[PDB]
Amino acid sequence: MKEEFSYEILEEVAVLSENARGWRKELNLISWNGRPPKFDLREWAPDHEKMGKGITLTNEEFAELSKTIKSMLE
Amino acid sequence: SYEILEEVAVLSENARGWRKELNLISWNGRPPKFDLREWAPDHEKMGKGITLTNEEFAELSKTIKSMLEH
Repeated sequence: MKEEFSYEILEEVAVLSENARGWRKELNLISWNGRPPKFDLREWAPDHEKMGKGITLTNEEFAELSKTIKSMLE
Repeated sequence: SYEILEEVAVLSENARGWRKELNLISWNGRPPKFDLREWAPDHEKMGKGITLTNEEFAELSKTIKSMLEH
């Protein structure tokens, strides 16, 4: 509970923050239910037992986010 | 309630007009935060998205930095 999340999370890419209850805002690469993998930015309970609110990035959005973050860093 | 202080980038585009955008947003007049979210045309309506603190956005930029190489 949930070993389902463990299967869907393909790569844990970044932990952005953690709160006093152990929840973390995370960038992960995720396949929801066998769908094409996507980057996912979202709050997760301590052992990924439950997810909170967040957003998925299609690969086109993630490249645009990435081109932006790069040029916006020199 | 909220104010968009800068529109930093549009990541994606709807057929129905909606865009996924990275913006700087001040909530209730507090210092702005980066915000990744879906917006209807003209920002007429706010959709689903997520706010990032300064520390969260810094870690994200560093991570993305690595994935390039730096």
